[PDB]
Amino acid sequence: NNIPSTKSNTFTGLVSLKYLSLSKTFTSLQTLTNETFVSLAHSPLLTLNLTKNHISKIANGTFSWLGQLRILDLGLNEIEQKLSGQEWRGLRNIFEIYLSYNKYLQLSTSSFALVPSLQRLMLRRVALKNVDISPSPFRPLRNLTILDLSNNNIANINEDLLEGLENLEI
RNA sequence: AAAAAAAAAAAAAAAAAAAAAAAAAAAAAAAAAAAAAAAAAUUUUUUUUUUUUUUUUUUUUUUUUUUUUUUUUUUUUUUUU
Ligand SMILES: *[C@@H]1O[C@H](CO)[C@@H](O[C@@H]2O[C@H](CO)[C@@H](O[C@@H]3O[C@H](CO)[C@@H](O)[C@H](O)[C@@H]3O)[C@H](O)[C@H]2NC(C)=O)[C@H](O)[C@H]1NC(C)=O
Ligand SMILES: *[C@@H]1O[C@H](CO)[C@@H](O[C@@H]2O[C@H](CO)[C@@H](O[C@@H]3O[C@H](CO)[C@@H](O)[C@H](O)[C@@H]3O)[C@H](O)[C@H]2NC(C)=O)[C@H](O)[C@H]1NC(C)=O
Ligand SMILES: *[C@@H]1O[C@H](CO)[C@@H](O[C@@H]2O[C@H](CO)[C@@H](O[C@@H]3O[C@H](CO)[C@@H](O)[C@H](O)[C@@H]3O)[C@H](O)[C@H]2NC(C)=O)[C@H](O)[C@H]1NC(C)=O
Ligand SMILES: *[C@@H]1O[C@H](CO)[C@@H](O[C@@H]2O[C@H](CO)[C@@H](O)[C@H](O)[C@H]2NC(C)=O)[C@H](O)[C@H]1NC(C)=O
Repeated sequence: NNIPSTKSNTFTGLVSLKYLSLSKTFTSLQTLTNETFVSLAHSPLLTLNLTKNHISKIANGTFSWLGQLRILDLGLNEIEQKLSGQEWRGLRNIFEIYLSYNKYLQLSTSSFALVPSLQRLMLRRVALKNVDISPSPFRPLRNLTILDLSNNNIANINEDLLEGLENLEI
C-alpha cells in the first residue's frame, strides 16, 4: 500500500487486534517517533510486519505502548541509527527480533540489556561494526535460541563475546 | 758669663736607597664545577601521506544448469461444425 504515515488515532478502537501486517505500506515513514504506534496502546498485538517500509530512524520509546507485542519485523529496511537499548523500551514480553537486511546497525554494551527475554535474533546483511567492546552486548540476554550474524563481515570477536548464552542452539 | 777649632758620644725631626716578609687589587697558565646551548651515533614512539601481500562485504558483468509465465510457428493422432 501507499499510505504516507499513520496518525494519532488511525488504529484507535482495535481492542482485540493481535495480528497486524504493514509490509511495503508506508512511503513517508523515513523517521519513526514515539507518536506513530500510540493508537495501538490498547491493542494486544502479537505479530507486527513492517518490511519494505523504508524505515531509517526510530526514536526512543517508539514501541513503549507495545507491551504485549511478541513478533516484530523490521527487515528489508534502510535503518541508519545507533542502537542504545532504549529503542526497544516498553517490550515487556518480546519473543524474537527481525532486523536483518540493513546497511548500518552499530551495537553498544547496552543496546539489548533492556529486554533480556528474547528467543531468536538474526542480523543477516546489516553491516554491523564495533562489537569488540566489553562486556558483550549479548551478555544480559539469557533465552536466545537462534543467533545469526551472517553476511556482515565481522571484523573481530573476543573472548567476552557469546558469554553466558547457554540456551543458544542455532 | 760668652764665642769658637781638633777628638768623642749621641737623642729627636724631615728625607731617601736597599734586604726579609705580609695582607689587598689587577693579569695570565693549568685542575675542576653548575648550567641556558650545539651537533652525531645507536635505540625506538605518536601523527599525516602513500606502496605491496592476504581474508572477506556490497554493486556490476560473462557463461552453464534448473524452473515459472506473455507469445507462439508444428501437430503424428482423436471425436467434429
Ligand atoms: C518521544 O521522543 C521524544 C524525543 O526524544 C522525547 O522528548 C524528549 O523527552 C525527554 C524526557 O522528558 C526530554 O529530556 C528532558 O526533558 C525534561 C522535561 O521533561 C527537561 O526538564 C530536561 O531538561 C530534558 O530536556 C527531551 O528534552 C525531549 N526532547 C524532545 C525533542 O522533545 C519524548 O519524551 C518521547 N516520549 C516517550 C513517551 O518516549
Ligand atoms: C511479512 O510479510 C512478508 C510477505 O508475506 C513475509 O515474507 C515471507 O517471509 C518468509 C520467511 O522469511 C519467507 O519464507 C522463506 O522464504 C525464503 C526465500 O526468501 C525461502 O528460501 C525459505 O525456504 C522460506 O520459504 C517467505 O517466502 C516470504 N514471503 C514473501 C512473499 O516475501 C514476512 O515473513 C512477514 N514478516 C513477518 C511475518 O514477521
Ligand atoms: C535514547 O536513549 C539513549 C540511552 O539512554 C540515549 O543515549 C544516552 O545519551 C546521553 C546524553 O548524551 C549519554 O550521556 C552522556 O554520554 C556521553 C557520551 O556521548 C558521556 O561522555 C557522558 O559522560 C554522558 O554519559 C549516554 O551515555 C547515552 N547512553 C547510551 C547508552 O548511548 C539517547 O540520547 C536517547 N535519545 C533520545 C532522543 O532520547
Ligand atoms: C527464560 O526462559 C525460562 C524457561 O522458558 C523462563 O522461565 C519460565 O517463565 C515463565 C513465565 O515467567 C513460567 O511460566 C515458566 O514456568 C518458566 N519455566 C521454567 C522452566 O522455569 C524465564 O522466565 C525466561 N527468562 C525471562 C527473563 O523471561
